[PDB]
Amino acid sequence: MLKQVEIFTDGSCLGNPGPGGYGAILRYRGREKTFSAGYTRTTNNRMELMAAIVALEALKEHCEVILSTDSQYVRQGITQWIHNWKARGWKTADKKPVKNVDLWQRLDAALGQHQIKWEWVKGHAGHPENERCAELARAAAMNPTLEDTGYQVEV
Ligand SMILES: [Mn+2]
Repeated sequence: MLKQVEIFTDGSCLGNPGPGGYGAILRYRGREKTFSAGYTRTTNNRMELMAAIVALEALKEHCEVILSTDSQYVRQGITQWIHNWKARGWKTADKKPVKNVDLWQRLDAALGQHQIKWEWVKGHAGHPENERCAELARAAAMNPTLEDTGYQVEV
């Protein structure tokens, strides 16, 4: 509905897989809600999905949200894969579970509850908020306190 909100999100990881973190800022009429956490072993992709997911789920009513992120991964999937998955039953052409299906589905459910406008940022053109989120993410990744139970260990 109405009620405007601005969300900034970033994800960080030290390896692949390695300790990682996310950072997100929920802003409404000047007020800011900050989010972040570190995980002992995760991926950059998953943190980037986790940042968007946490912020959105923090919303308790239909909102017009402008989602700002530097993630190429999140971008490709919102504009290139999400549609095919939905029509293919969250399965890859050759019928087979997509990577991070747990987070993509949960993020898609998150997006459904609001009218979203994506603001993709490239290189040095992101706002000051996109960098606070990066500091939060990198800080969390250096002091992880949680396990990413949904990550299928690939190594
Ligand atoms: Mn980043």
